[PDB]
Amino acid sequence: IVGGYTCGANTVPYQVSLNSGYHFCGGSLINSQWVVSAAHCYKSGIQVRLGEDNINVVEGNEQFISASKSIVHPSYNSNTLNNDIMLIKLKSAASLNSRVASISLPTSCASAGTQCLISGWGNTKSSGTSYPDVLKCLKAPILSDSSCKSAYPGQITSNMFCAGYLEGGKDSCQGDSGGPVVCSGKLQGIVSWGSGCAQKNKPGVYTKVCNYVSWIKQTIASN
Ligand SMILES: *[O-]C1=C(C2=[C][C]=[C][C]=[C]2)[C]=[C][C]=C1C1=NC2=[C]C(C([N])=[N+])=[C][C]=C2[N]1
Ligand SMILES: [Ca+2]
Repeated sequence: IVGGYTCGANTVPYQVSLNSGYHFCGGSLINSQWVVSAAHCYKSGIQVRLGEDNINVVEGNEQFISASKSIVHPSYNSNTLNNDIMLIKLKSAASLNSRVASISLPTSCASAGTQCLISGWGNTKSSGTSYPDVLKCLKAPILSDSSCKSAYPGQITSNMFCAGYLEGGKDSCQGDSGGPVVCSGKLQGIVSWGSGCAQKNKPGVYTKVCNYVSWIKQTIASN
């Protein structure tokens, strides 16, 4: 997260770190046995780490569970990152409490202007690589569709939205992909891509979760 602040230990209890010897993406807990992340964060050997804050120290509250299966959206396009969503099922269920809780899926899409919280252990520099130890947060709004499309002509589909600041300075960055964008207590986005981090007029693009709720629901119901 570039230009964000330290969330404070376990203040984002639905945030998960996907680990394969190190942290490579974030994700969101939506129920006791399922996480939602981004399709390009797919790999085998994923351990989902819950109740974290410093990802390099065991501080207590952590639950480490292995993924039983990951489901990449079938129409995921790696060249356009259209449909960049993935569901990970956990081997056993997580123990929910005040430090590990899930987040509700939206019933309606959010409107431009809506302010949301984006979190993650990603890079904090736009020009360089500095990965933090504890979780970072950034409050950013959803932009209108015309600004998004005017920033990324020909690269935004209806399953994507831009959120951020056009003046630059604040944005999600690498290490944040897969993580959440929660607005009014509903998961409205997943960190998907961007051009650099915190650059001027190049806001971050997020996968539009309101467009996948029936799919998340039906897939989870059948697996
Ligand atoms: O996410 C990502 C990755 C990556 C590839 C494959 C698996 C896991 C991660 C590699 C490089 C960069 C990124 C990435 N860049 C980026 C930029 C923004 C932004 N500027 N808003 C958000 C999220 C990411 N991820
Ligand atoms: Ca830790």
